Amino acid sequence: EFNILLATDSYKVTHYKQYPPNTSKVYSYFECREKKYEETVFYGLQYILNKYLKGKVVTKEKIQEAKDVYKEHFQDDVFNEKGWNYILEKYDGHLPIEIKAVPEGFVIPRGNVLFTVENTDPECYWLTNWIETILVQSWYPITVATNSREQKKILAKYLLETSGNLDGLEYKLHDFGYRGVSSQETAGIGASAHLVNFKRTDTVAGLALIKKYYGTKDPVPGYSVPAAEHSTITAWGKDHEKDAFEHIVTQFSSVPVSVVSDSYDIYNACEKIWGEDLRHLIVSRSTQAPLIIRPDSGNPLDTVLKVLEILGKKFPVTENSKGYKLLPPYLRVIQGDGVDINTLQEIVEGMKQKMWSIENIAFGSGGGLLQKLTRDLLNCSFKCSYVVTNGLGINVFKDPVADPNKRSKKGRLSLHRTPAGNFVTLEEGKGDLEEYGQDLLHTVFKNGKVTKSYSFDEIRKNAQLNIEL
Amino acid sequence: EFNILLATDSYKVTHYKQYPPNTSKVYSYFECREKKKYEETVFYGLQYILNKYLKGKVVTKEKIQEAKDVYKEHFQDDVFNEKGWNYILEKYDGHLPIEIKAVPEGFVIPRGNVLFTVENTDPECYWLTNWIETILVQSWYPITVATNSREQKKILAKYLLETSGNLDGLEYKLHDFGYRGVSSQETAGIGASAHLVNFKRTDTVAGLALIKKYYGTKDPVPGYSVPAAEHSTITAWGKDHEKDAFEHIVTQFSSVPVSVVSDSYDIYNACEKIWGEDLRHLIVSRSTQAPLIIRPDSGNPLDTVLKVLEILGKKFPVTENSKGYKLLPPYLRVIQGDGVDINTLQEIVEGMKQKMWSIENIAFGSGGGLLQKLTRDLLNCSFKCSYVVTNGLGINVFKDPVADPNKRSKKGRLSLHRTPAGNFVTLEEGKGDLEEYGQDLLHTVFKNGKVTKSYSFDEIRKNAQLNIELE
Repeated sequence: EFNILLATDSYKVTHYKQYPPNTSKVYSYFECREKKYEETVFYGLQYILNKYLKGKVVTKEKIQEAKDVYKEHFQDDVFNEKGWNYILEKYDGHLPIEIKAVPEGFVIPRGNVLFTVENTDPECYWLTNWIETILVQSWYPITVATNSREQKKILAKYLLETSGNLDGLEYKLHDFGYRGVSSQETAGIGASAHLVNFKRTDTVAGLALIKKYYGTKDPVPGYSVPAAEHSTITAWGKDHEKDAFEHIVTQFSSVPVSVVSDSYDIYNACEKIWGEDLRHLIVSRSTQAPLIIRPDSGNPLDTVLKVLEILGKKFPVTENSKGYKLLPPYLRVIQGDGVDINTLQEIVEGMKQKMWSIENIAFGSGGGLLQKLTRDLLNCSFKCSYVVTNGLGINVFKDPVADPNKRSKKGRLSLHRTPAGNFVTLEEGKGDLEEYGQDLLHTVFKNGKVTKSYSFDEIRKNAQLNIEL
Repeated sequence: EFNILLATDSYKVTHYKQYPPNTSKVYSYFECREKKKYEETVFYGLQYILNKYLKGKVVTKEKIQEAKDVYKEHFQDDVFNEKGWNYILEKYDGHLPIEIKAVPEGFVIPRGNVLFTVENTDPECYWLTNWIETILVQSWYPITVATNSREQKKILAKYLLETSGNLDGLEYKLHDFGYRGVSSQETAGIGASAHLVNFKRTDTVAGLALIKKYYGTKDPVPGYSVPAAEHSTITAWGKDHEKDAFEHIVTQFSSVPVSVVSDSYDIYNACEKIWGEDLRHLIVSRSTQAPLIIRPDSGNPLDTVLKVLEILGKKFPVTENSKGYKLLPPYLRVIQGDGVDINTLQEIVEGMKQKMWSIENIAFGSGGGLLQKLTRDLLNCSFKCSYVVTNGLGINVFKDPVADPNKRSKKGRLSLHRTPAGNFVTLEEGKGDLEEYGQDLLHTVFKNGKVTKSYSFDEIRKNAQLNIELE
């Protein structure tokens, strides 16, 4: 069972002894610090609040467990047993913490306050930063959602330019990341974050998380389609690749089906097997049930371009209203190898230069979508900005001489709309001067209760692209 | 509750309809594929997965119906092998009819070798071997963390040996700071445990419980920490009271090691004037078992470490050790815990050696670099089908993409052996059966729902030792 007393960085166990004597309040905030990625999608805090922070999170057993572990871990007795007991006895184990946050799905420029944390009981001054570690992990869903959305911007731009519209945009980036992430829990969180922007996923874990923690009007937030993997082709034997293809497309004759075509020779598969031997099984398919040819090796751009050129000569290609080449509607391509935001950009621009519509293509991304991301990408950071000691409030901050980029904000913070309709973060409690209207943060957690929440539908609406709006 | 029927890549739900008819066996294997450096990998983490997710009654009526309901909406189609899953439930009381054989955990194996294999034990369950690919492949993560951590240990060992003449304290020189920088609580536990294969310092507490539950140590705990400040415990005193914060903290922790972050405003002022003059009397009186550990946390990591040492070396009594390298007094040490990964670690210790500073003086903290900035393609961790039986005939299968020879996979039934020179070789096409290469190093670790062989965390550590530690 999860124990919040054991879910922090070890050194934080010793911090209650380090703050100034008679400190009654510790107030801290999270931002994606300013230094590509000029704006971030706020997503994921609600999951953390519900799964880990709400309700009775302290018991006698959990306190004893943490005491016993930390005694051995530090080779010394430094654990604040009394402080945790206070929370157990006074609040029935509910955390005396208040969290204010921007609404989930909101798209906010870097360097703005996204959420704040403060203790609601003076005895629990130490609790604010105890939970830094668990709250800071919000960096991951924020970062997946943001990087996913930046890829949606690229796709929308090139789809609009080559086809004249955005039809199918939300199906153009398919999460293949389940095997390439670091755990089952990460799989669910990361997939859910991708689904803020798109509707295609093979990472099943994301569905249950969304259903449990957020909710959608639709039965599921994300979809997949039948597809082969290398084993369902190669198992037929090296001389029987054609037999494999035929069986598979016949088994899935009236739904879309993706068939990995590079087990031995992608160019042969496209030109000779699909393009000649099995062509009669492709040209007979429904617009609602295309074959999706899937290359999976080689230089992604060169391979996509060559596959398209091959198919373009074996199948009837049309020219859309924008002047770009379009495969017949029973035939599409998916590139699911080596795709990240950079190579995605390179492929669509390369297609555009060769006059191929982005209609023709979809992308699968795994490690690039859900794993190859760190807290440094958006400088996701949690810092103390305000304390009260001896009944006096002090605005606090860091400002390292050798890195002004690491300077933190001072005092009590609030988020506001500017006269031009942008966001601004006011420091030093200046939000109280009421020169900038109401604070846009909302209380989302207070004294063990989740006080405000968002459906996955409203998160999606908040996260929409300008061009979509 | 966890449902194994919902723990695969979506497309795998459709694969039972795609294999050749009359297929009774699907046999697959995992390797860290060679790539035309990380030449050897630590095999670690499978036991966690076997116990947490694969063993026992993992199929129930309710889990089957749950999966059916989800996949109906997810695919907008009824494709789902309910009969296949029902069979496992009825015939095996929901235990997976799978055999997994694996190299012992902790083993250090060169790239391009079989590390584990997977096959179905019942012909009806040919589809199940690759169903569980997704969950098993996630073993890439503890493998890669353990491997990358160990490679950093090699660098530390080489430089510690060169600059000091021994390896004392080597296991305490890389401290896991990664808890907040990983993607989830579960990941934190797994990654932290992987680091602890090589080292003993961690703030990622989640790793301890995982190890205790799934592996076990003779010692009460596998990993340790020491009291340390963060910026909040310094800055809360106010900008003009950094010295008061330092004093309060070192006095609170006067008899144990304590790390104090010293760059809140001006790291160089802090070292030279605050530690080096104002509070010097509190530092020089400390025990060798309770040093002050000064922590810079910003600026160019190499440049800053060198300047911190230069400053401290002129405020404190420095000795020259038997190797000719400078050494701070035993009550004073430094930890660089910002921007550390395997590359910057190498650059720092090399820069230190150039400036004649012993590696004894320094320790490292690594967070994102240690537990998060790693992917499955770092070691090309990969799971492929190499053997099937169709119509009673075994056939050796593989992929071999024309444009990428590096993605070619192995053929047939596999086994891992010692070579005459003591190295490793993976035999293909069932050639291990010729018995020309002594015993298969793969052991059955899972069979029909039961974990059949387990390793303690102590055995794993012994297996993962550096050669230099052995010598």
